[PDB]
Amino acid sequence: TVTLCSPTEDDWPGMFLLAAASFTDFIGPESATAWRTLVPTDGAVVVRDGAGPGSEVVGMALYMDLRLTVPGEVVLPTAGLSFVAVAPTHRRRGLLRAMCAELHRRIADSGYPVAALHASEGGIYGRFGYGPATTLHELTVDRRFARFHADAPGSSVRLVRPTEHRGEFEAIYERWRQQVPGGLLRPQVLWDELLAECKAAPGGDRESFALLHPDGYALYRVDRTDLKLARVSELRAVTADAHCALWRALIGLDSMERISIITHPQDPLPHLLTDTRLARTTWRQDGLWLRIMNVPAALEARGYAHEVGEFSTVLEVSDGGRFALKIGDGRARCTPTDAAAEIEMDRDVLGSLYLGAHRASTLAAANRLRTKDSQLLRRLDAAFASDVPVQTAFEF
Amino acid sequence: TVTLCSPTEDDWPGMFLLAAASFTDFIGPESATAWRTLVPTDGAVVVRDGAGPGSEVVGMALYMDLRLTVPGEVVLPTAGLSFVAVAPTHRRRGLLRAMCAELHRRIADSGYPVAALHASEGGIYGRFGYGPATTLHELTVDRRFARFHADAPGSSVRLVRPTEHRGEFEAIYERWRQQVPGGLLRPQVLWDELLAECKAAPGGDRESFALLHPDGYALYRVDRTDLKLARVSELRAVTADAHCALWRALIGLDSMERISIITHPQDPLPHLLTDTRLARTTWRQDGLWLRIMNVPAALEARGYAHEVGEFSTVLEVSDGGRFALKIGDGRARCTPTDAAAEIEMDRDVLGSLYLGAHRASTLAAANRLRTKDSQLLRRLDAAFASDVPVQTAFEF
Repeated sequence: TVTLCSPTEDDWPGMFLLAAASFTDFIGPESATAWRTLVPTDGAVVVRDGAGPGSEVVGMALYMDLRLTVPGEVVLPTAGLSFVAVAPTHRRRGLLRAMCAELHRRIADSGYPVAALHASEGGIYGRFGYGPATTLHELTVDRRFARFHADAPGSSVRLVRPTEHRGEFEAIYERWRQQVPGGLLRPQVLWDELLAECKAAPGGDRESFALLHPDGYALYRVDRTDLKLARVSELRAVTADAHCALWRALIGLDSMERISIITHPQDPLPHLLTDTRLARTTWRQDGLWLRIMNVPAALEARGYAHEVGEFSTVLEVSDGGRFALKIGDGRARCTPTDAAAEIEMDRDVLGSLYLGAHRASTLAAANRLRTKDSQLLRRLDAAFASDVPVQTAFEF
Repeated sequence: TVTLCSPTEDDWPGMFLLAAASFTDFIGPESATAWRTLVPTDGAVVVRDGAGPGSEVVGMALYMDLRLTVPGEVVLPTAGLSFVAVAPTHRRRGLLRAMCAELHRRIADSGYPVAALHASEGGIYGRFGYGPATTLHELTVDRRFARFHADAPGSSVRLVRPTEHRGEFEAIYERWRQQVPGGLLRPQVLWDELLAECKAAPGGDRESFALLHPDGYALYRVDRTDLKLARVSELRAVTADAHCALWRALIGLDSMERISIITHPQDPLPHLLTDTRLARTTWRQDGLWLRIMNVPAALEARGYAHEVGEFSTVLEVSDGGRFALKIGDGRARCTPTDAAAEIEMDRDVLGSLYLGAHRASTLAAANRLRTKDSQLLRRLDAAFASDVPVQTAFEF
């Protein structure tokens, strides 16, 4: 019958086929071979139908070696799940469950404190311990009315061809990803992939341009259907000045009516303008999802807010251990215990708290996180918050 | 030419006329006479074109006596601006400016620490010192897919005719408004107006129904265009249990495809469901705007987060005074000083911070508030935050 194992190079065509059929956006077998370099030996699982040769791939899943920045500018080795897929012929046969269990086992044994993914659908991954941990926020600016506020900072920005300033983009992004929770190291192979997208595609996307600043850049292109809409695919700013200067340039695209960007909830853009409504939220969705693999390792690794007095509690993760958790001076100490729990939550809830994108008090109101103490709740809220708001580095 | 003065009863027809022409959703002379009882003697200003009787009103503005809840469950007398209108024939002649100046003078002399409004546009009121202080967040739930999470609490709620349960609605709302920043006291005259809207309007809105719980209620009606959409005009919940029970009932409206509600950003609804995407944000906008009239009175009045250690700074408001600000133990002391400023911001920025809806660090990134100290920023951030997320009580 069905069997779970690590793919051979023989299994690839089957996997590419399943991938082509599962993901519209499938980047070709070629492009899939850049991401492959991020897959460790043993980072992939397939389900074959039958035993023997000529068995076909009906399930696949893999993880990539990533580096995720978490609050306090700490970088965690992170296992990024990707290309997860079950054949349309084998739904509801337990394949996803078996493949995820096997991959989590490998991820845990390998020593990753956290796993992560982007969710094709919202009701799938909670059951596997993943919680949404960043929030994608689309802003659409009607630039026809947009005027900058007297207080806004600001000729330092240049309009450039992306493919001619790779080094400058890499250096800026690299600084960006080390300072911001949600940041991911972007390897050379992914910079190759990204820069190849910049050329105009006949029957596809119009060519991309870049706005470059010593401390930030934006990549944008005119929408293919709506020609009065500019789409900002990526904007990395490491200083507030760079962020403002880049927006002055984008609002300077007089040929356009609207500029849109997928950004984060605390993007200060609306406050740069004299009319904050002009920056409309047109779309909101979960971004990066997190599964805490090792609770103590993860809790001790991140920084915590200093604006909270030292406190101690006992945290129980459903089927993930019980811990004495002490937080003070922006650090956590997290040790085994069997003392009565003061806070309980499923594993996924913890990943949702972990980068500061969700407040413990909000999850508590949903009974997703249970405690006796309201004071304890406010303290967790305050401790887990992030100085630097969490952003999403790139889908994978 | 033009003159600014307090209206007589002679001026009402002119004002009604100007009102009908300025506000589509105008409270007929009938309803306008309910809100009128909330207007204090001398709370109204008109601009007449010409002198002596026989002059038509070309400008009007007024304020109402309101009670606003701010963090720490503190209730402030608040002056609520409304029916502000300039005749389409007299735009750009300085009328709004003159009317706001005169009203602000009256509001200050009368002893209001704060003024508030709902803004018909986003680029008008900042210049007068108002900052957006709450955020309206529309959620549209596709209830065909909505399943409650195993953890969600939950019988208890009843489907009732609104008009037969006024006493119960009043008591619940009254409890609600005293506990939540943004809460407003709703006077009898406004309950009269509200319950009169519940009846089906011929050629207008459909009949309203209510879901009632001991500790919360929801008012909803089928949308008049889209008959698979239920619109929740108001949902007041005092306990998390009530909030979840009401949503189980709403998700129970099987003849509906979608339920929508205007709510706040920290609404825990998305976390009650197994798929959080199902609660889609379909719209976001500034709600209540605040003008701090008296900086020291306002800063000392509200409670601050207990999680921040005591600290002291010097706050300068552009044309609003400089103050030594000391915050500790959830309390602020705020006294005159000429010591060098550590923080500066326009008056409107302070209004946006006041209820916890906007983070100081976000306004600083936009340069709307200047300091030279990042630690000071984190502390302001943490101190001004609210334990109970800020919500919007009713438009006025």
